[PDB]
Amino acid sequence: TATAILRRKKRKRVVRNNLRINNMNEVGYDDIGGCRKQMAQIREMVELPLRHPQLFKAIGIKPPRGVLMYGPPGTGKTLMARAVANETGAFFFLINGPEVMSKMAGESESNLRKAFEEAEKNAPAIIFIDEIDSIAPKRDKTNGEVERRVVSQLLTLMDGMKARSNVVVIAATNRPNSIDPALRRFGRFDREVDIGIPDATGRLEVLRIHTKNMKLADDVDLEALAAETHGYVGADIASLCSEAAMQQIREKMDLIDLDEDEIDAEVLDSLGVTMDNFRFALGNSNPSALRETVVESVNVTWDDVGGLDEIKEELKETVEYPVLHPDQYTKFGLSPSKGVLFYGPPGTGKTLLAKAVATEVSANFISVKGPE
Amino acid sequence: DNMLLVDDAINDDNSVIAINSNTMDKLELFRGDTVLVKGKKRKDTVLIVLIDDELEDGACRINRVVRNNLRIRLGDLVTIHPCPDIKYATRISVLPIADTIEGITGNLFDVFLKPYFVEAYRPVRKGDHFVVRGGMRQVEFKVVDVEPEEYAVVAQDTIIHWEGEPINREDEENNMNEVGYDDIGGCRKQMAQIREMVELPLRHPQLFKAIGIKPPRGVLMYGPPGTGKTLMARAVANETGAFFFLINGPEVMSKMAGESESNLRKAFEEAEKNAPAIIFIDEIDSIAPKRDKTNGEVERRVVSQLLTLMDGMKARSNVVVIAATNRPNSIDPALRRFGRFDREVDIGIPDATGRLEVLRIHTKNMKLADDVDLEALAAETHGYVGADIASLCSEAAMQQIREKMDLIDLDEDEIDAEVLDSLGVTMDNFRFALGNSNPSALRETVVESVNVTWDDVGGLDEIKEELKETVEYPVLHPDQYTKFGLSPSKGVLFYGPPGTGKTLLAKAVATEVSANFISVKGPELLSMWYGESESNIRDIFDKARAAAPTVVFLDELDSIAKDRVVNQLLTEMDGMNAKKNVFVIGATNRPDQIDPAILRPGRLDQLIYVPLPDENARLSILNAQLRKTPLEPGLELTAIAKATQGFSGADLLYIVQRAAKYAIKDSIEAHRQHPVPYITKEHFAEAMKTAKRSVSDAELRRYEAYSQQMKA
Amino acid sequence: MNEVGYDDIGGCRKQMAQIREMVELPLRHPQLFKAIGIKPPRGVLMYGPPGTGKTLMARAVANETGAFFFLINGPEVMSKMAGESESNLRKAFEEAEKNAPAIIFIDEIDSIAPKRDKTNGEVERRVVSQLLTLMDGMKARSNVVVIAATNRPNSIDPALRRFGRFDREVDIGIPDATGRLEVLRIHTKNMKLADDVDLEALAAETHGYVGADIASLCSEAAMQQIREKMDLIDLDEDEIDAEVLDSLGVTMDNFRFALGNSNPSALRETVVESVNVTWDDVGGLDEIKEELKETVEYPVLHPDQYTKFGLSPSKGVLFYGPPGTGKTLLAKAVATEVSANFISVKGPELLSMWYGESESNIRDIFDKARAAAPTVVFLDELDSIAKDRVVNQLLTEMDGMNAKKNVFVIGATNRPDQIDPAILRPGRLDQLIYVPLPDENARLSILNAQLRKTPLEPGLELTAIAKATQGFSGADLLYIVQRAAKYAIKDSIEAHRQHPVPYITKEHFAEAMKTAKRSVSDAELRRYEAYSQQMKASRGQ
Ligand SMILES: Nc1ncnc2c1ncn2[C@@H]1O[C@H](COP(=O)(O)OP(=O)(O)OP(=O)(O)O)[C@@H](O)[C@H]1O
Ligand SMILES: Nc1ncnc2c1ncn2[C@@H]1O[C@H](COP(=O)(O)OP(=O)(O)OP(=O)(O)O)[C@@H](O)[C@H]1O
Ligand SMILES: Nc1ncnc2c1ncn2[C@@H]1O[C@H](COP(=O)(O)OP(=O)(O)OP(=O)(O)O)[C@@H](O)[C@H]1O
Ligand SMILES: Nc1ncnc2c1ncn2[C@@H]1O[C@H](COP(=O)(O)OP(=O)(O)O)[C@@H](O)[C@H]1O
Ligand SMILES: Nc1ncnc2c1ncn2[C@@H]1O[C@H](COP(=O)(O)OP(=O)(O)O)[C@@H](O)[C@H]1O
Ligand SMILES: Nc1ncnc2c1ncn2[C@@H]1O[C@H](COP(=O)(O)OP(=O)(O)O)[C@@H](O)[C@H]1O
Repeated sequence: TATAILRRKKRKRVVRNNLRINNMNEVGYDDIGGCRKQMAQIREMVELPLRHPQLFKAIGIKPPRGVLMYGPPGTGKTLMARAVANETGAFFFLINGPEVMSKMAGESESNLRKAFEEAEKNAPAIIFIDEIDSIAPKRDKTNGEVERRVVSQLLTLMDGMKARSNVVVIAATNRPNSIDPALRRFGRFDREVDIGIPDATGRLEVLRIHTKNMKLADDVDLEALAAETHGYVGADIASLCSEAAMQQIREKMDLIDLDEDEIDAEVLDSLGVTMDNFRFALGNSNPSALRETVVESVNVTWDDVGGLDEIKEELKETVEYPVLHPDQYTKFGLSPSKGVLFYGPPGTGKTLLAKAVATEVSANFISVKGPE
Repeated sequence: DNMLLVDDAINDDNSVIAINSNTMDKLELFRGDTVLVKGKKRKDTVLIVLIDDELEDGACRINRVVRNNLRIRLGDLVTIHPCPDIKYATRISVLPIADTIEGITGNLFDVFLKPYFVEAYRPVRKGDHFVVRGGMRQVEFKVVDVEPEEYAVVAQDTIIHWEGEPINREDEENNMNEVGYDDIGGCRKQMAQIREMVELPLRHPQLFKAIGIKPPRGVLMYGPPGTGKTLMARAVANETGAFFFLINGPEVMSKMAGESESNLRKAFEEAEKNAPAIIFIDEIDSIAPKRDKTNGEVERRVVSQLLTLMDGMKARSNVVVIAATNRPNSIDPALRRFGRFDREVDIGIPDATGRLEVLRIHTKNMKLADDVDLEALAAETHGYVGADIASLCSEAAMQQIREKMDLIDLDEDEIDAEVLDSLGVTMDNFRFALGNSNPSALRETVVESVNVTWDDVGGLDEIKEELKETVEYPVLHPDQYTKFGLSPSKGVLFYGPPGTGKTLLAKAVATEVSANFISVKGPELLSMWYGESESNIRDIFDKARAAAPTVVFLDELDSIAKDRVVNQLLTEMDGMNAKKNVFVIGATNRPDQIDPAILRPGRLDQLIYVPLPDENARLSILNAQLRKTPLEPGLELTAIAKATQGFSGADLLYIVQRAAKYAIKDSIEAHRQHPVPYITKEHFAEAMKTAKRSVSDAELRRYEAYSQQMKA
Repeated sequence: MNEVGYDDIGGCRKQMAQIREMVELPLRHPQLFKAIGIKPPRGVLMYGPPGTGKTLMARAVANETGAFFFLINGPEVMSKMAGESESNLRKAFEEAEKNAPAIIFIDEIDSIAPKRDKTNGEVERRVVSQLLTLMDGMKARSNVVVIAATNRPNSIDPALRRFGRFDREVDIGIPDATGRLEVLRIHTKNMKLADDVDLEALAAETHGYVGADIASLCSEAAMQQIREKMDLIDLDEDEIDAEVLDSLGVTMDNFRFALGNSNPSALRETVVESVNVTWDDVGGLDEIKEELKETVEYPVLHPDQYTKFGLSPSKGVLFYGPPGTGKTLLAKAVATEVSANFISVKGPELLSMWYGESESNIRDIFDKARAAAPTVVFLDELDSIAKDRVVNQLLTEMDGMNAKKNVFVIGATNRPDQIDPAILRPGRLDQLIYVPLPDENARLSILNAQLRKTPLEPGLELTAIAKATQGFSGADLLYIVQRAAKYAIKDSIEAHRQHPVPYITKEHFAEAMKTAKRSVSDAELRRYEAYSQQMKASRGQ
C-alpha cells in the first residue's frame, strides 16, 4: 500500500565506472529527490503493466494506460519521465510538442502515425509526448484547420491504441486546463499526477544531487541554504549553483590572465566555492514559480501560534477525525463537513491556523491570495 | 420440439449431440444423422445426432467446446433442425491455436489430427473449434477455411492444409467486439426503444409492406459521455446480425482535405450494396458541429457531404443510421428534421438497480473475496456512470495489488505462483477506490430517476392531494380529460421558507407517475445567464421532450427571475405540446421578486405555499432521518418535537448531525483512551444547547401575509 | 420516385395556383406572350417553414408541365472540391438552356448564397459571383424558369432579389383544418385503417402541424399498432404468420398516442397562418365590431369608392384595455371577414428580436406579410419594447409600405401611456380603440361559446353565474369553467375507482365559483377609464 514499490545501476575504479557505481543520460532514480510520492505513483502505473503483465491476467482487469503529469515548469517532469523510461528499459519513443509542430503542413500527422505504429510493433513501449499542450491546446485557442487535424489524429490514435498491446502513453503539461478537454476521458489520459514545489527536505536533496561535483569549500552549510531557499524549484536551485560558481570564478579572476589561452594549473586547482558566493547567488536569483498557484507542503504545528485552544479543538474535531478515523464516520453514516470560514481582526494568524490544519492531516496546501 | 435442455456430454466428441429416444422420434431423425443447432445470438453449428435413452425428455448432451462455440452454458436452450444436405469438404485449411502449441514438436498434423480424422466424418463449419488429445497433451484447432462452404463433412477425400501462423487465442475477443444484450445493464427502456426501431425494419421487413408505411430511418442517441452509447449500438448491431459499419468522427475528421468526403461516400455506398446494414456514426458532433463553432471551408464541406449522403438514402431501404453525441444543441440544426434523424433517444445516469447490474457485469472475471456487499456499493455510489464504475473496479484491483506488493519482489520476470493464487479484493479496496473516484456526470444537467414515495414527506397532506389531482389524473387517465376536452395544467410553483422539503416533494411527484426527473439548480441558471455554461435552456427542454414523461425542477428561480434567460424559458414553455407530459415545477423564496410574466395562465401559475412542518411533521422527519443510525433504546422524540417549534427540516437535520458528531467524538476519544454504539439522549441535549432556528420571524410573517393576500 | 402530380398535394390551392399560373403559361403557351408582347418573369422564390412541401410542389409542377427538368441541391453543390461548384453550376445551366423548355430548382439556395455577413470565406464569394453571373446571363436565354426554395426570405443574399432575378416571391404558410384533412387522406390511402377512424377529428385536433409532421404522425401511429400487435409476434421466427400479418390494423387510439408522442415546431417561429373566426366567438362590443368592419372591410371589398374619393385607408390600429378582453380573437375575426391571412408576433418574440438571438427579424416579418398579401400583422404587448432599435426598425418598416397593398398592423398593449408617442402619429398605429370588460349578456354569450364542446346537465341556467361575475374578464370565466370541469373529472375518477358522472352539474359550478377572483384590480380599471375619458376629451368636441 502507499509508496510500496520504492522499497527494495541503470541496468548496467574502472569496474566501478563501467558499472556506474556531456550526454550522460539514463539518469536513474538516484538523480531525483524530493518527489517521492509522485515518483512512486509513476513507477507503480508504468512498471507493473510492462515488467509484470501477468498479474492483471491473474486478477482479470484492464490496466489504465493514459498518464498525465502536470506542474509548474522546471519541476523536472522531463527528468522523471526519462528516468522512468531508462529504468524500465523498454522501447522508448520520444515525441516533443514544438518539434512536431515545426514540420510542414501535412507532415506533423504522419509522424504521429508512424510513431504509434512503431511503438505498437516493438512492444513493450513507452511514449512520452512532451509538451502535449503545443499539439493540443484549448479548443478556443486554435481555429486553424491544421490545429484541429493534429488533435483529431492524436485522439484517433489514442483510442485505437487501447488494446492488449503493452504500450503506455505519458504526457506533460504545465497547465492542466490548457489541454483539450476531450483528451481527459475514459480510455485516454485519465490518471493525473500533480508535481508540486519541494519542501526543505526536497530542496536539500536537490542541492546535494547538483552539488556533488563542484569544488565546494569546507565552509559550506547546505542545510542553511535549504532552509533559506523557499519556493525554489529544482531548476532555480541548479541556476543558483551555477551563479555561485560563476561568482567564485569572477572573484578569482584577479590572478587569471585572460589574454593567455591557458592558465596556471595551481590557479585552476585552487577554485573553491564559499558560502558568501552562495549568498550572493541567492541575492541575484529570482524564482517565478510562486507567480502562479502551486502545491506545497507545510510544517506548522500547534506551537508557533498562541492561545485559541477552543478554536484548535474545534478545527481538530472538524478535520482530523474525518481523516484519521473515517471508519467511525461511516459507522455513524455522517459525512464530514466540507469547508470552514475564519473571521476576525486582521493579523490574528489565520494563515498559520490553516497551515497547522494542513500539517496535522499531512495534506498539501494550496493558497489563493487576494491579488489572485 | 426443437427446443431441448442442455446437458454435459460424457464423451469427448465436439461434433456429437445426444438426444432422447422419444425426442429423436419427435424430431424424426436417425442415429448418426447430422443436425444443425443454433444457440444464443447468431452462432450455430452442426453436430452428429446420437441416441441416448438415459437423456430425459426434452434434453440433450453437448460438451464444453460446443457450449463455448454457441456462447451458451449448461441448461440453456437451442434450436435443432435436420441437416441431411451437409456435403463433404473437398479442401479445408485449419491452423492450431498458439497457446495450444507451446513447445509441442513433431508433425502436429499426423500426431493429432490424423487419429482424429481417420474416417471420423465429423461435421465442420466456418469458425468452429475442436480439441484433440494426443499423447499426454491436448491441442485445439479452428476451422480457418473450408470448400465447399459453409458447413460440410471432413471425410478421407478432404485435403487438409495445416500450414499457417498459429491462431493466438487472445485476439479472438481482444481485437473483436462480440457483445450481446447480456453485456448491457441498467438501461432497458432505451434498449427496447432502439430495438423496436432497428430490428423490426430489418428482421421483419414485410410487416411495413403489409401495413404500407415507410419506417423511420435516422436515429439520434445522446446523453452524458461514458454511458455506453457506443456499447449499446454495438450490441444492437451484433444481435440484429445484419452487416455493421462504423464511421468514427475524429477518424473521418483527421485526414487530408478532400479525403474525408471520400471516406464517407465509400462507407455509405458499401452499406448500400450490402442491404440490410447498420451505419453507426460515433461522435457526430465532431464532424457536424454547430455553425458558430466551425467556419472553415473544409469543416462545412464535410457537413454538406454528410447531408447529401443522408438525404440520398431515404429511397433505398434496409439501412438505418445511428448517431451519438453529448448534447442535442451540439450539432448543426439542419440534421434534426424530417428524413434526417427523426427519432431521438436520451440516455441518463442509471439507478441503484442499474448500478448493481453494471457491477455484476463488470465483476464477473475479477477474483472478489467472499465479503463483498455489491448492494451496499450500489446504494453508496450515486451519480456514477458505467465508465466511472469500471474505473472504480480497476482502482480497487490496483489497490489490492499494491497491498499484495509487500510479499513480492520487483526483480525477475516471473512471480511466485502462491502469491498469484492469493489475489482477492476486499471491501476496503472498494471503499478506497470510491474515495479516489472522480465522477463528473453531475457537473452538467442529466436525466435520472427517483424512488421517493409519499413516505418521507411529513405533513402538508392537502398539498399532496392537490399535487395528485394536478399530476396523476392527466397522465394515468387522459381519457376523462379528452371526454371533457380539458387540456391539463402544465406546471406548478412552490413558494415558502427554504429547506421545507420542496426538492423531495418534486421528486415524489415525479415518482408517482413513474417519470424521469431533471434538475436545474441556481448555479446552473447563473452559468447559463453569463453564457459560460455548456448547456442551454433549449437543450434542457429538448432532453425533457426526448425522455418524456419528465419533471423539470427549477430550484431558486428568483436568482434569475428578478431578461435573456427568462425570455428563453418563457419561449420554451410556450412552445410546448399539450399532450406531452412534461411538467415544470419551480421553487423560490421571494415570490414577490419573481417576474409576473411567468405567473400568467398556461405557465407556472398554480402557486403553492409550503408551510413550516408541524409537530407531527417534525416527528416524522426525525423518525425518517434517524432510520439508519443506532439510537439509544427508549428515546422519546415528542419532547424534541414540542421544543423544536419554528424549526425547518434542515434545522432538524443539523441538530441530528451535531448530536451524531458529539457521539462519535465521545466514542473516538474513549477508543483512543484504550464501547459507544448508541447515541444517548444527552447527545441530543448537547446538540440542542447550541442549536437554533435559521428562519427569522419577520420572514415567516411576511410569507404568511403574502399567502393571506393571495387567498383574499 | 416521380410522377407526383397535383393529386399528391392538398390544402395549398392558393400557392399552387400562383406557381402554376406563373410557370405553365411561359412554357405551355409561349405564343401568348408573343401576342401580347410582354416579357414573362423568370425568377421564382418560394420560401416558408421547413417540411411544408416546397420541393414536392416544384416536382409536381415540373412533372405536370411535362418539360425537361433539372434538380440542383445546395448541399451537394457546396460539397464538391474547390473550383468544382462553379463547373457544376455552369454545366447544369448550359444543359437546361440546351433542352428548352426547361425548369431549374435550386433547392436550399440559402446554403450556397447565404447572407453576406456569413460569407467571410473566399469560396463563398466565388460561388455567389458565379451564380449571379449565370442568372444575369440567362436573360438572353428563354423558355427557362428558375425556382428556388429557402427557409426564410432574409437568409439569401439581397443581391438575388432584384429585377431579372428571383423577383416573384411565394410564401408557404401552415395549412388549416381542410388542408390537414386533405393531407391525412392523401397519406392514408394505403394503410389498413380500421373502420373506427375519425380522420376529421384528427384534423380538428392537430393544429399547427406541417405536412411532414402529419406524415410522421401517421408513421408513428402505424408503429404503435405494430408494437401493440407484436404480442402475437416472436422475433425468433423468420417467417411471419399470414393470419397475424393480415390481422394488423390501425385504430383511433393509435393516432391519439401518436399525437401524444409528437414534436411540432412550425409555430416556434412566426409563420403565416389562416384563421376562420367569425362574429360569434366574441360577444358584445357591437360598436367596436361595426367600427372595425367599416375601417377594414370597405377598403378591401370596395376600393372603388375610396378611389372615387381618393381616401387612403388607414394602415394599422391599436387596441388598449384590461388584459384578457379578447383582443386577439377580435383581430382574428377582423382578418377572417376580409379573407386575409394572419401573422402573430408575441412579446417574447419581440424581446428575442431585441436581443438578436432569434433567426427572424422585423424586416423578414413584413416581407412575408407583403408576399402573403392581404394579411393582418398582430403585434402583442408592445409595451415590453416601447418601454429603441426595435421601435426604430418597426417605424421604418411601417412607413415604407405600399398604400395599395392590404397590410394592416394591429397592436395590443395594456400601457398606452408608456407607448412611445412616435408610434401614434398619423400614418401609423394612430387609431386607438378601448376594449372594455364584457357585459352581462357578453358574459353569458362567452360562457355558452366555451361550453359548446362540453356536455351539460339540462336545466343548468348560467344567468345566475353571469350576474355573479361583474367585472370578470373572459380569462376569469374560462378559469371558472375549467375548474368546474376539473372538479367534475375528479368526482368521476373517484367514482370509477370506487367502482356514473357523465356530465357537469350545477353543484360543480357552484364549487368552482366559490373560489373565484377578479383578475383586474379596481385601481387598474380606474386608471384605464380615466385614460379613456382623457382621450375622449382629446377628440370629443
Ligand atoms: N529532483 C529534481 N527536481 C527538479 N529538478 C531537478 C531535479 N533533479 C535535477 N533537476 C534539474 O532541474 C531541471 C529540470 O529540467 P527539466 O527539463 O526536467 O524540466 P521541465 O520543466 O520538467 O521540462 P520540460 O521542458 O520538458 O517541460 C534540470 O536542471 C535538472 O537538472
Ligand atoms: N450498461 C452500461 N452502461 C454504461 N457503461 C457500460 C455498460 N455496460 C458496460 N459499460 C462499460 O462502460 C464503458 C462505456 O464505454 P464507451 O466508450 O462504450 O461509452 P460511451 O459513452 O457510449 O462512448 P463514446 O461516447 O466515447 O463513444 C465501457 O467500459 C463499457 O464496458
Ligand atoms: N400537400 C402536402 N404538403 C406538404 N407535404 C406533403 C403534402 N403531401 C405529402 N407531403 C409530405 O410531406 C413531406 C414534405 O417534405 P418536403 O421535402 O417536400 O418538404 P420541404 O421542406 O419543402 O423540402 P426541402 O427543404 O428538403 O426541399 C414529404 O413527406 C411529402 O411526402
Ligand atoms: N498567534 C498569533 N497571533 C497573531 N499573529 C501571529 C500569531 N503567530 C504568528 N503571527 C504573525 O502573524 C503574521 C501573519 O498574520 P495572518 O493573520 O496569518 O495573516 P493576515 O495578517 O493577512 O490575516 C505573521 O507574520 C506571523 O509572524
Ligand atoms: N417533508 C419534509 N419537509 C421538510 N424537510 C424535510 C422533509 N423531509 C425531509 N426533510 C429534511 O429537511 C431538509 C430540508 O432541505 P431540502 O428540502 O433538501 O431543501 P429545499 O426545501 O430548499 O428544497 C431535507 O434535506 C431533509 O433532510
Ligand atoms: N367576448 C370576449 N371577451 C373577453 N374574452 C373572451 C371573449 N370571447 C372569448 N374570450 C376568451 O379570451 C381569451 C383570450 O384572451 P386575450 O384577450 O387574448 O388575452 P390578452 O388580453 O392577454 O391578449 C380566450 O381564451 C377566450 O376564451
